[PDB]
Amino acid sequence: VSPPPPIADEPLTVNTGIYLIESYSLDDKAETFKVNAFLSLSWKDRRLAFDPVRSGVRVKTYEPEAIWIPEIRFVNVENARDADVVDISVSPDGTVQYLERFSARVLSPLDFRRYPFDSQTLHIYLIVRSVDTRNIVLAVDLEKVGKNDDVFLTGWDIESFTAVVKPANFALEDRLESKLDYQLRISRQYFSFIPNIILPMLFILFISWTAFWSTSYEANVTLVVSTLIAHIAFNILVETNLPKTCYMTYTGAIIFMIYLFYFVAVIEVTVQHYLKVESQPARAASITRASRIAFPVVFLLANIILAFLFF
Amino acid sequence: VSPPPPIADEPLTVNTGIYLIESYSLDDKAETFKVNAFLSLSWKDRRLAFDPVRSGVRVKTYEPEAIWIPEIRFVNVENARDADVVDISVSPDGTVQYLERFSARVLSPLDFRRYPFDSQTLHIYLIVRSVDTRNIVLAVDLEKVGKNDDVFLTGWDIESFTAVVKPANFALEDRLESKLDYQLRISRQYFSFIPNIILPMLFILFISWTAFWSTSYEANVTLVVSTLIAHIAFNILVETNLPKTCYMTYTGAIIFMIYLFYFVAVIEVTVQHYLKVESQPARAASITRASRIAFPVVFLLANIILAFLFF
Amino acid sequence: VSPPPPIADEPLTVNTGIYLIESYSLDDKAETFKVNAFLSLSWKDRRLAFDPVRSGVRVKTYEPEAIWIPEIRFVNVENARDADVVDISVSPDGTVQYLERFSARVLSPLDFRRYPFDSQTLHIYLIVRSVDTRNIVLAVDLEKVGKNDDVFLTGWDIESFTAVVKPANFALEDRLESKLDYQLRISRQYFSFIPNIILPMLFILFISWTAFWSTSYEANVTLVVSTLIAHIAFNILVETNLPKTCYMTYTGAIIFMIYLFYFVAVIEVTVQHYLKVESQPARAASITRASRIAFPVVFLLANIILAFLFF
Amino acid sequence: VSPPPPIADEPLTVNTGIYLIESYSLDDKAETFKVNAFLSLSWKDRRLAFDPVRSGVRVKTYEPEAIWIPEIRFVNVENARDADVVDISVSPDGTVQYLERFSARVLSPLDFRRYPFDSQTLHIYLIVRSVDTRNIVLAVDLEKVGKNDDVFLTGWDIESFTAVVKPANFALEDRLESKLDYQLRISRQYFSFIPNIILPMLFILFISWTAFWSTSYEANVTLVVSTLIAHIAFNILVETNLPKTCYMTYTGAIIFMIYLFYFVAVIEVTVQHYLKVESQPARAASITRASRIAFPVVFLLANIILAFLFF
Amino acid sequence: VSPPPPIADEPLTVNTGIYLIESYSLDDKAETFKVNAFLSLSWKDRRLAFDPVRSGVRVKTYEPEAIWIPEIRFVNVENARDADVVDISVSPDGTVQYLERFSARVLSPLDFRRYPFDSQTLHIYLIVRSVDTRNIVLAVDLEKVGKNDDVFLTGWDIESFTAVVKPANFALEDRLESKLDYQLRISRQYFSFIPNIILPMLFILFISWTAFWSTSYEANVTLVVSTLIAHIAFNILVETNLPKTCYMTYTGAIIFMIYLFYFVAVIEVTVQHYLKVESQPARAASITRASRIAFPVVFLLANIILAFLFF
Ligand SMILES: [Cl-]
Ligand SMILES: [Cl-]
Ligand SMILES: [Cl-]
Ligand SMILES: [Cl-]
Ligand SMILES: [Cl-]
Ligand code: NA
Ligand code: NA
Ligand code: NA
Ligand code: NA
Ligand code: NA
Ligand code: NA
Ligand code: NA
Repeated sequence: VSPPPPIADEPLTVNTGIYLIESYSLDDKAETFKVNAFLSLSWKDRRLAFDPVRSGVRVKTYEPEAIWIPEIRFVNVENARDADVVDISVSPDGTVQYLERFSARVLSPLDFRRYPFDSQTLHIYLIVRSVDTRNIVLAVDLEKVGKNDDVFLTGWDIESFTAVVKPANFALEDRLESKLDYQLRISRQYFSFIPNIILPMLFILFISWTAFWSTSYEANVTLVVSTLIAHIAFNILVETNLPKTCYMTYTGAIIFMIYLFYFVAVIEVTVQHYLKVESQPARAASITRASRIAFPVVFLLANIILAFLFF
Repeated sequence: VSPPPPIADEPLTVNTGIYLIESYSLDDKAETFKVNAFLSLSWKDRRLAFDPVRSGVRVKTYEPEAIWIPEIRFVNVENARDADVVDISVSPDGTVQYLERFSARVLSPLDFRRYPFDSQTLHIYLIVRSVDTRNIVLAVDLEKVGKNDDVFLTGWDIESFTAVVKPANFALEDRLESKLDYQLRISRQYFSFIPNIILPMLFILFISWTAFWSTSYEANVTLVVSTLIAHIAFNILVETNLPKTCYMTYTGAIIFMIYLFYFVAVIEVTVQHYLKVESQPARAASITRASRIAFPVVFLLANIILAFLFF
Repeated sequence: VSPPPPIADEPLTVNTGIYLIESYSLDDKAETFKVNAFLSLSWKDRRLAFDPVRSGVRVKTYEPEAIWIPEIRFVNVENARDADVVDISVSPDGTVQYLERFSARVLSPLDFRRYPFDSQTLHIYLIVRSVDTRNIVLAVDLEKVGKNDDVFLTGWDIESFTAVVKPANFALEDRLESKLDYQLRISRQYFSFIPNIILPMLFILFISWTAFWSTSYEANVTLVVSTLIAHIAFNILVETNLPKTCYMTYTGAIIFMIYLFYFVAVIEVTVQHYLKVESQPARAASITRASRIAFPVVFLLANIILAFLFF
Repeated sequence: VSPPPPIADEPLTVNTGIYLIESYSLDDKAETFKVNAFLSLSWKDRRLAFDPVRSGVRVKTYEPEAIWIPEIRFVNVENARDADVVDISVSPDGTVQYLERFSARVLSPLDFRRYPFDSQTLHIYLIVRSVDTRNIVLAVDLEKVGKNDDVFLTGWDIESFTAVVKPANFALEDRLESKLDYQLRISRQYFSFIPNIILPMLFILFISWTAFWSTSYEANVTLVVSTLIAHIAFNILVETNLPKTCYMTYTGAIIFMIYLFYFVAVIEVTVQHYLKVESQPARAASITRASRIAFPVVFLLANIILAFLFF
Repeated sequence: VSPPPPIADEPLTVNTGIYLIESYSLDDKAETFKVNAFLSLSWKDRRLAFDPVRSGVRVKTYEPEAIWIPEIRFVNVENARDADVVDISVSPDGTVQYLERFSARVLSPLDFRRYPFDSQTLHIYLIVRSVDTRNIVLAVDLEKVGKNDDVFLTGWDIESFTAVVKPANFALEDRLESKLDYQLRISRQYFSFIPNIILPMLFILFISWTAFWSTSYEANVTLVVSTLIAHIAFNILVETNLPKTCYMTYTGAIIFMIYLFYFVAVIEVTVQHYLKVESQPARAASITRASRIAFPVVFLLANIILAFLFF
């Protein structure tokens, strides 16, 4: 089978449409997500045109083998899509209406800079290669683009599934290519982030600040160093949530700042002890007393500065 | 092959039935489970009808290729089902009796709010797309819906496998679709949750309350902070047996409240020490003595309040 | 092709045989094990009978497509077996000698109540569905059931591979089914559980009992709480080695009892300190002295009681 | 189908070209990476020549089955590539222009000696085995070798995708083989390595050096041993971000040196205490005072020496 | 197609040869390794013989379907090999020369008794089942057995790839079977085992022995118990690099002996304290002083005894 011939020098328009049935397995670390969906294609092949009153029937059904079908592919997929043709229907004028149901593991990069308040735009790229006999351009049939209401993605709120209607037509290896961008916008849903990660982590930190109300070097060392170990053990515990990145994250900065707060606390505890042993407890008391307000204030300000920087 | 033509205007009824052979691999985190089962379908195609007298035989066996079979699909499956046709049998009147054996990884959302006492309703959705020549509706043959007695799901009690007899008929991408709901009800079975997770966690907490019978700040700091580390280490240990959710869990609330109890204990220990060093051991003793009854009482009440809230 | 017709009303006997070539990947947590084996089937189809004198040859070889072969399936398999036909050989009387080499991931529940001294019985169920024309029953050819001598399963001792010769014939979805039980008996060979899990766990516990020879509350708190953390860290270390169950295990019970021993030790340490501070060191010394023999004795007895209860 | 016959004794030249569409799943531990690309091949088969006047069309399209296509394979791939033919086009002269799209998990060794500043040269080897009738040699069409601009590999910066134009022609199992080297040059991108791994690790080490300003053996033991535990806990935490190698890494040298610094600190702490108890606090103070500058200086120098040795 | 008939009673000799292209994914815990190789087979089929003079050509190429090919299989493979026929050539006398490229995940038991100094012998078993008409025996063509020079196995040194030339002929299920043993000898390469596992582990143990230079029970308890926790944390860290076995290992024995050394140290610390409190510091000092030389000496000898016992 060969592609349909043109009336004049015009290319062939293929009316695409992706309707999401199921979305699942969003791997934050692999930057992949799986999707089960319909793919509807529609073009006009006049060789397939028929008179309805002579044939008796209003639409003819065909097998994929029987007719010319455009080679549509996905750009950002791991392997070839697991597709099964649902129906092929030709109208009297030759307009083919193809429909298939596929499942694919899609690659879309993620932006963890604002985690756990981050919103993502997942992409699904459709592409078609233009043949020698005639050029092929992709079109969006907005009536055939959507998603089922049950469609969920655990820990996320699925906002919208839309398509960039203007295709990116370009040249590649001496032939024309028509690319389409399907966008799945998702915002993070993590209500339990505060009681499960932030709040227990902050308690550990405030426990260490009780050293500003003690004069026992031995107790203070235990307080500041043990809570530092407890902070690490707490991090080995909630590490699954800790977004695995190579740029600085909002959550990533806070964690770093917390390590600095533990270090500075040790300095104070060491200073207070040294001045006390050097028989100058007047300064040792001044510092400890200052630190009682200095540590919470500097922490609150530094978090305001950060929150501002990231949002 | 084309679908059977109607005598009048009536749609084609397909009598469905799923009989579970083997259930397994329930992934609480992925919200998936795997199932091995039979799928029985039945429809009336009068084109295949035959007189038993002249043919000699009462039932004719066919190959899938030889006859028209409806395109039945699962909605909430990860990839296409691994199906193998068992038998196709046409009765004299043309009533086809299809049977296949399939295996599929099903997506059914889970509700961890009441874990480890949670009960789930696993769904299996059957769907058929109506063709242009004829509309197709799904029906349930209750005599062909069930499960083998050996059918197990480790850590769960399989209660019932039933089907919502009324199909959800709706319009999708300009064509009619008949959807069916098969429900697998399972209640959690975790007897060892108390001795393996709750009881050792509570012992750690009670160890921390021995600080209300000590006046040694150095011993108390060790007691309350070490058991806090031990609580985390215990959590990194039973981290597998922890339900991973983005809403608040019963178990998850307890865990949070336990972190608050550790924090408050530190405050008491710090207060008792400060009042003692500030030469006011009369109130330091009062507080420590109150805490001896205050900490267990508030803990018991708060757990009653929580258990009431979730159940 | 259709099944062979009966001389009388008798059903068709298919002589089964599974010979294990390789056993591997026993997943204690998934309750699965993979196997690579031969499957030999033998029946009598008189339509295939031939005179050896006129034909010249004593046995005729056929292609699966060329002749009727019964639809044999496995019950407890994850997906369809990866089978490849080795040889099909028809004797003069019409007796077919089928042989195929397959590999399958089998599901067989495990009993961890007596771990690490547990022995398991892995099952492989063969099933055949009776057709309309004639009923099919499965038989065991003991000469064709066995296992290679190299057959190993790391973590176990392979005792026997036998078959329950009497098939479980029953009715399902209005048709007869003949089921067969193949049993692979394996006993656990973990001979180093003691030096790797039990002995170090016990050392850590005995270290805590040195608190009965000390009067230093501060040292005792460190001793009993640190070894409690060390017990957890040891458990996060050997947790891969330990069993994953939703009932009570022998190992599980001991672990639980050990947590109780840590709690009781804390009570003693707390009591001894309180009586000493309340200026009553006569009873504080009595208790500590009693505990020196009470803790080991109660431990030995309780382990005898438990070992008896489980075995 | 047989290969095209030579005019004279010249071999057949196949013009290769790999254009990367997607690069992903770089497994540092497995030394593998996955890739999704186009493979364009071009050779001359004069048996396929045609007159565009008689044939009507300027280029004929063929099915893989219909014509002779060279058996091109990848050397360093895990399994066979998941290829799908895009287009086969023959010009009147007999020049075949093949194009397929393949996915493949490629094996290229990695050099972690300079991690996290390491750069890699990933290889993709194309090979063709010469047949008996005529020899086959591989050629590079530089116009058909490249990569899409969106092509990413998380935590790395993709520098270049080039091909060694001269094929490595050699003899293997008595026949000629033409091998081609495609090189993907990447350099590590880990900005957050300093705040997430190095800086918190160093804080923990500096905390241990506060023992040079204390005389309390009990506090010093806690300081040096607790930070040693904290160093390990931190390493179990960042364990993921550590290259798992069987030679010495730049990072692996630093980590080792840090363990030596902890050991030496213990010696000092032990020595200072012994001299103090042996009533010689003049030397004990000298050592502690020296260590205040000795430990940071030796650490800075040793890191300079190392950084120089590795880079 | 049927097998070639014999001139006499002689069996058919098939000349085997495996040439390794790629070796990878050696899973120490699963006892498996993946391999990508050529498989060359050669047998004499006189039915395929041809006079060069009449035929015109010296060698005829065939399709697998066109001629009789022996059913060669691998014994110790997980699933069926992913094979693709490269070339089939028939010389004028009838000598078929088959060549295919395959990939297989092989099963080869490993011996971790001498880890990390262990050397392994990986096996690849070729087998052929004798047919009724003619018996089949396997032969080794040493000119066709080898490995590419780039062939690597990370963390191992590939010594040799040879084949046991004498096949193991035996009877299985009433038919003759010819088995061949291909051996891949690999010796471990773990230079960094000393700085990454042994040396930091010994430093922890050495730290514990500083308790023999202290009289502070409180400091000694911290020293011995904390380093015991640090030993565990270190083990949870390097547990990836420790042989995941059953039977006693060289590394396995050392680790155990180290746990005994921690326990004995506690006894000394406890004894020294008890004698001191019981006002007998003459004996308490003697023991501590003896232990200063007793602990290192007994450790050095016990390791000498061990290494002798294992090597
Ligand atoms: Cl695609
Ligand atoms: Cl489906
Ligand atoms: Cl099966
Ligand atoms: Cl390949
Ligand atoms: Cl094989
Ligand atoms: Na298509
Ligand atoms: Na179907
Ligand atoms: Na302590
Ligand atoms: Na079969
Ligand atoms: Na090819
Ligand atoms: Na500690
Ligand atoms: Na073969």
